[PDB]
Amino acid sequence: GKKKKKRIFTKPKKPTHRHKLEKMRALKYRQDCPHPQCYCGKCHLT
RNA sequence: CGGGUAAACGGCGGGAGUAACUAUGACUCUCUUAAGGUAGCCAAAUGCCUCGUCUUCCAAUUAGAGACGCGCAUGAAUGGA
RNA sequence: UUCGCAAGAGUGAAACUUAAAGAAAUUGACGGAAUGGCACCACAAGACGUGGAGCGUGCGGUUUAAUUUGACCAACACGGGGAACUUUACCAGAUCCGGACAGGAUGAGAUUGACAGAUUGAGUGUUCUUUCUCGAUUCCCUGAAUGGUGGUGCAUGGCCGCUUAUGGUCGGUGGAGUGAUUUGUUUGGUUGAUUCCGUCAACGGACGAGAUCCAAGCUGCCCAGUAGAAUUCAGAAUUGCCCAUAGGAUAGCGCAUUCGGUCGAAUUCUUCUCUGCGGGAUUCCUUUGUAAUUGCACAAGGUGAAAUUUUGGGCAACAGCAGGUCUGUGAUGCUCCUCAAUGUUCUGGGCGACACGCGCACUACAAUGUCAGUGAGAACAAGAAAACGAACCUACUUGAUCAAAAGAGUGGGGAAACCCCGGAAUCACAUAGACCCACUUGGGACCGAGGAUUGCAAUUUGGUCGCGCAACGAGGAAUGUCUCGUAGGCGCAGCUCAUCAAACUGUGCCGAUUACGUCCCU
RNA sequence: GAUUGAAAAUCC
RNA sequence: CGCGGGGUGGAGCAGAGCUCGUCGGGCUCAUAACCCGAAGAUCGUCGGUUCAAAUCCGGCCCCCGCAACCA
RNA sequence: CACCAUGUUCA
Ligand SMILES: [K+]
Ligand SMILES: [K+]
Ligand SMILES: [K+]
Ligand SMILES: [K+]
Ligand SMILES: [Mg+2]
Ligand SMILES: [Mg+2]
Ligand SMILES: [Mg+2]
Ligand SMILES: [Mg+2]
Ligand SMILES: [Mg+2]
Ligand SMILES: [Mg+2]
Ligand SMILES: [Mg+2]
Ligand SMILES: [Mg+2]
Ligand SMILES: [Mg+2]
Repeated sequence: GKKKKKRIFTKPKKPTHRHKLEKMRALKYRQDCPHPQCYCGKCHLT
C-alpha cells in the first residue's frame, strides 16, 4: 500500500501565518480608498 | 576361407559430473574391450607405499588376533570359499 | 533348540514404533476398459492465414526518481485501458482542510484576505517585512471526525466470466434398502434436445429443452407537402449522308431520343419507398423410398418468397468455482493513513524509457501487379448548450491573377426535411496510357528542410519536397478461424474523442474452394 | 524483497 | 637416471571433427522425453621450419607410464 | 498391440 515511509526535509518547516493584532488601531488613525466600492486592503489598490 | 571348443593355453578397462550442511555419490555423461573380475576372500606363505588405519593383547607390541579394503600385483578345477 | 546334504523347515519373542490398519456396500471422479451418441472453440475434405520481414498495440523482462496497477483454455488492441495537462491511481516539490461536532485556552477584536519588496519553479501573502482589509463566519489543543483509485475479491454485496453448448435438474406420495442411497429420471426406436414413441413400482408434479422474444427474407391494410411514380401542356437540346489509331464484338427496325436548373405548369396514382398491426410453413404434400411391422420418425422429390429449430440473435435450469472485480458507485465488514496527510489541489516529470522474449494487429514481398486516367456504383449511422442566439454537423462559394494543407464568407439541418439524387472502396474500361520480372515506377521502414492546424501547453495531427541502397522475393518446428451471401477481399459509420484508430461495435460491397462426413485427434 | 492462502522453492 | 607416450569448444574424446553439454523457439497445465534451430577450441606452451603448422621440427611444462639389475 | 515418465508442504 501507500506506506508512510516518512520524508527527510531539506528546508525548515514554514510557520503558520498569524494576523497581526493592532490594538485600538481606530484610535491610532488614513486616506479613504478612492475606489468606489472600496494600500486599500479591500481593493488591494496601491 | 567358413564353423566348434576355456574343468584348451589363457584373459577378465578408463575419464568427467552428481543428494536441502558437509562428505560420498545410488544417479548421469563420455571414451573404450574378445570379455572388461562374478560369488567369495584380503595388508593373506599374495599390499609397493607400510612399522596401513581402527579394535584387542602388554608397563611398554616393526609381533599375534579381530576388523576395514583405493586389492603395486586377490579370485573361482591356472580351482574360489 | 530340533530337523535337513544344502536350500531351508518347525518352534517362536522383545525392545521400540504407531491412531488407526482393515471389511463390505453407496455416491462421485478417473481408466493407455467396453458401448452408443455428439462438436470445423474437434477432426476429415478444404480455404484464408499466423509462425519468417517492417511497423502498430498488449504482456514480460531490462532500465528508471518514478517508468501506477489488475489479469498469467477461461491473462497478453483485456480492464471499454486510443494517458500532452486533467484523467493518474506513480515520482520530485509546493498549496488547501474539504478535522464536522463537543469540551477547554482565547476573543469584538476570535478571525479573513491581501499591494509592494524576497521567499520561491512560481507579478504563488506560500511564508515573511509591512501596514491595510475582513469581521464571531474562523481560529488554538483535547478527544473526535472526515476523505482515500490505502489494504484484504482468502471478510462480503452486486455484477461478470467459466464449468457448459451441451441436455441437463429437483420435490411430493408410493416401492426398495440396517443404512448412506435408490426408483421414478429404465432399456428399444426417434430427435439438436430428459425430443418424442413404446415399455415400466411407480404415480403425479416443478424447472431447463422447446415455447416466448428481437431482427432477415415474402406478402395484406394503412400512409405520405420529412416517400415515390406515371401522364399531359408548354420551354428548350440532338436530329442522318456522315465509318478512328488498326477500330472487332455486343439488342432494337399512331408515335425518334433526350433535358433531378427548364429550379417549368397541370392532373392522376401508389410499381419502389415509409410502418403499427396482420398473413405465410405445418413435415404440409408425394414416393410400389427407409422405417413401421403401433408408433415416434426419417430420406428424396413437390409446392412455394422461404422446406426444416426457415435464418441470424436474445433469453436460458441446477449445482459449483476461495475465477475476476474492495480502480464503476453515497456497494460495503475489518484494518491502514489522516493537516510537511495514504485527504485535496497546484507545478515539473512518469504512465509511451530499451538488448531482449512472447500475444494480437496492420503493411509488404509485385504483373490475377504498380502508377496515371476515365466510368458506374452501397449500407449502418451521427449532428448545436445551463440559472435570443452562440457553440454541433453540414452544402455552396471564394481563396484563385494560380501547389497542397489551409483560411474566409454565405446559406441549411434538432435530422425520412440539411448533408443526400447520400458519386464509398472492392470493380470496370477496345484507356489502342506508362512500366516488363527487377528488391524494380514492387515495398514503404527510417530520417532531413519548410509550412499549416488542434490545444492553456505540441518541446499531437495533416500537407509539400527530399530519403528509400529498411528489411521483405512468400516464411522451420509449430499453430488459428471458418460451411453460403459463408470464408476471404473491400470500404463506410458509430465509438472513445479539443487533437489523435494499425482497436472495437455495427454496416453494406464483391464474392469462392471444400465437406455435407467422421470419431483418428481433441 | 518478489512469490504464496501460508510456507518451501526460485529469483531478488 | 635412462626409456618412452600424450597434451584441442564447458566435459569425455577425433584428426577444427564427434558425443554430451549450452542457448533461442516449439510441443506440455507444467517438467522430462521429443521437435526445429543457434553459438562455443589455431589444438599444453613457446619458438623456429615450412606457401602455410593442431599438424612440421625443436625447446620447455605437465601428466602418464616402462625399466631401474648381478656374494 | 512402437514409444507414451513425473507432479514440494500444509491448507
Ligand atoms: K545339525
Ligand atoms: K524359520
Ligand atoms: K520416441
Ligand atoms: K523423480
Ligand atoms: Mg569384488
Ligand atoms: Mg589386500
Ligand atoms: Mg612377544
Ligand atoms: Mg589380520
Ligand atoms: Mg592384493
Ligand atoms: Mg591378477
Ligand atoms: Mg489475485
Ligand atoms: Mg483469488
Ligand atoms: Mg482499445
